[PDB]
Amino acid sequence: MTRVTVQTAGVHYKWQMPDQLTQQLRLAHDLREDLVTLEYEYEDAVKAVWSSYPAVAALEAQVAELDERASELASTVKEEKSRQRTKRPSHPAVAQLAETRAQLKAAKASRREAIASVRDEATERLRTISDERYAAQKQLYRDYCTDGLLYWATFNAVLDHHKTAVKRIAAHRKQGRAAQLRHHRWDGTGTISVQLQRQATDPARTPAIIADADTGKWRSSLIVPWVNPDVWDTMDRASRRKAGRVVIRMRCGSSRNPDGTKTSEWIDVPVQQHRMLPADADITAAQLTVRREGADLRATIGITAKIPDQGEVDEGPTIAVHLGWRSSDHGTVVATWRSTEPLDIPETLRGVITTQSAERTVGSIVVPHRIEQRVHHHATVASHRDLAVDSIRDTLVAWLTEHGPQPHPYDGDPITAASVQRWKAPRRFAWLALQWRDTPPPEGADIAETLEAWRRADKKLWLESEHGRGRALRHRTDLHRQVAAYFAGVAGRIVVDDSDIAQIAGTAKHSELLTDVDRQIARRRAIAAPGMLRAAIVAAATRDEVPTTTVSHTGLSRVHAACGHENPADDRYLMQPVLCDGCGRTYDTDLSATILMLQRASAA
RNA sequence: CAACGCCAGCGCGGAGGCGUCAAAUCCGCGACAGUUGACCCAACGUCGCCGG
DNA sequence: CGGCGACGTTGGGTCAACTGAAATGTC
DNA sequence: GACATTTCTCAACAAAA
Repeated sequence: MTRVTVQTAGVHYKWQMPDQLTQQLRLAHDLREDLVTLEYEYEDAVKAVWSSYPAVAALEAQVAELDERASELASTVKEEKSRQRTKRPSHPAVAQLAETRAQLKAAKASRREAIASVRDEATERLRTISDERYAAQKQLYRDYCTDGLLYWATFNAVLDHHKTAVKRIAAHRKQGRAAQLRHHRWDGTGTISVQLQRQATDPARTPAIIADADTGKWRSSLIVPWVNPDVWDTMDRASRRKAGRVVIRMRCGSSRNPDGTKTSEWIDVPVQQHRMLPADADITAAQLTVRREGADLRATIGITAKIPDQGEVDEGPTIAVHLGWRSSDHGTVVATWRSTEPLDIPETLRGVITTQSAERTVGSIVVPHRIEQRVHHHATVASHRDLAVDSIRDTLVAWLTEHGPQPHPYDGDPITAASVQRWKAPRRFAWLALQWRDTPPPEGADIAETLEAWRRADKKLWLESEHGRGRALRHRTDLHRQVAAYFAGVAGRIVVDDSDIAQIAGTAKHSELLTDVDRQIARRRAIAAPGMLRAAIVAAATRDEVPTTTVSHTGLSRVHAACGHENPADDRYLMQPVLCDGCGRTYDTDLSATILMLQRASAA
């Protein structure tokens, strides 16, 4: 009942998404954008109420002056970086910018302290602004739900997700980091929701109750076919394939009657099921998420449920997994592991999980070299796509300047040689090619033929690139989850450090390395995705109730476990092995990190 | 011709098809907790500065 | 040609909050 | 009255540009 899971079923690809589903997705999108605009108009009001007090106004003026000076100096140092191919300008502007940034930071802290001091005096005004936002959200509910064909479950899902997002943005900006809500362009993707409410004195929302299409207490919302997993797992793969092809009925939301009223509307999505929830689970909700890859729009419906815990374990080795992104002969070495007891690696994972020695107590995890090649092919083909888009932009501009401006078929802004010359995305060229293939403009036959030829070629290349790279990335994640499943299956405890890979990626610009080498390293880290491997290991260990421990990452790479000495940062950590200063031994950083990891785990 | 992508969730492997205004599904194995937003990075195209 | 940077578009990698039900007003 | 929908809200403090 603590442990939440999500059972995902994959909607049939031949399913033509009904107009109701797309209208609901668009309503959810528009609602999110309206909430974003409400947040912008709330931040403006709160900034104004802060600026009302004169002390904060003076501090903000000082901050603005320092901002202007710092912007000038930063432009200067960027110019110097361009002039001196060094990434470290060596100009007086560098020290000037450092001092100006420190003074600006102190000014911002002074303003923040003044705000904190004056907060209690402005408590009523802040409360009123918050009340205005909340009442605007209630009116948004009435606009979209009471009168607006958006199912209240989708509205509540979007509003709860947005409120969580604004809470996390406020928390991020409490720590002093850039964080602000952004808009997104409608893409045909999104999610709709159904909340199954269980009041007091109601039966548990078990899969058998939900599957009961005739008398189930939640027929009006959701109907998910269900086989008992005891029966389900026994049968063949083909039998499960055929028996999982079932329709799920969701409550999509209202539709507008010609008389001006609403009529409830359900969708019957034909989904392929592969796995069933436990008969003890409480089905909390359901979501139909529409995602896009290439030109293709796919859909998956996930039934969220709460499962009881099956009891912790205490029989197995302790395993320490230390993350990395070192290139190697066989592939990126994502992580190195070491165990207190020897491990028998399954033959299917022989390449992926490698052991250094016959003791088999220490080894590494290797992303295959083929995944890297299959991801690099995407860049190879995006080169062709963008060259082709540039060529068709040239042709369109040439034809337009020969034959003058052409009226838009139905677009508000007429297409002209200038606007086409300023078009960037291939979306616009595809849209024009579609609009013109049917109804070419005056003397537009040749240009429409070329436009459609380009759009055919580009769509083919787009599908191939996006699908190839997506399949390669999901193969990588499949390998990550195979490794995580193995470890959570054998391990009695799993040791992971709390090393924020997000910070590692962000601060890589200060690497004192050539930016090309920084970009090679960051591309490798992205392709191997160590943070995904660690998250998978932690998740698999949590599901199987295998205990996990987190050790501080401070000193893991520098400190030599045998030496006990923290080597300096310029000890050639990029290459291996690294020479310890304390004893002059060429120790390996990965093995030492794992050893200190196990030590710090046991000490805790 | 191949390669690449698609063909009842996802990945790997095999058979048979389709070439995007398309098609067609079938079989074995493994894993599977997902939605959101924020941030960062990368790729690609065009360009600028400096240097060989 | 390579080092440094701008612009724009497109998409992925990391980290984390969350996964509810009482009250109310209909048919 | 059994069922579907409305409702509830705790809060500031962001960076390069």
